[PDB]
Amino acid sequence: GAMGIPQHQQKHALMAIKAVKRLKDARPFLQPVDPVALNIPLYFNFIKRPMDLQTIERKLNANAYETPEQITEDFNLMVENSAKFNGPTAVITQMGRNIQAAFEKHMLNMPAKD
Repeated sequence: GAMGIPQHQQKHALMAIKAVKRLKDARPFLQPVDPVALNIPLYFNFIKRPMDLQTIERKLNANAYETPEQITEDFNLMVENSAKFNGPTAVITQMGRNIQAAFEKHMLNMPAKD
């Protein structure tokens, strides 16, 4: 329909995800957490709603976000999941905070809808 964010906003967010993916600090966040391959079997006992950068990109490409703020909601979910599972001051979480700060700066430059 016409309820997903329009192309200019979609493309700006896709650019921001591309940019974040060039940060080496994004490496833990590039793909969904696989608790078997990573041997962290309790992951889904703590994490109800997993999120990662590829999933955000896929949702952008599927025109599934209704507002730019919903993209930020998913990004914050991704990093808060790490804070809960790995810990607020764990290396992975702090790498998440670093990419989150960069993402926020790009999201401040989102073009207006109209």
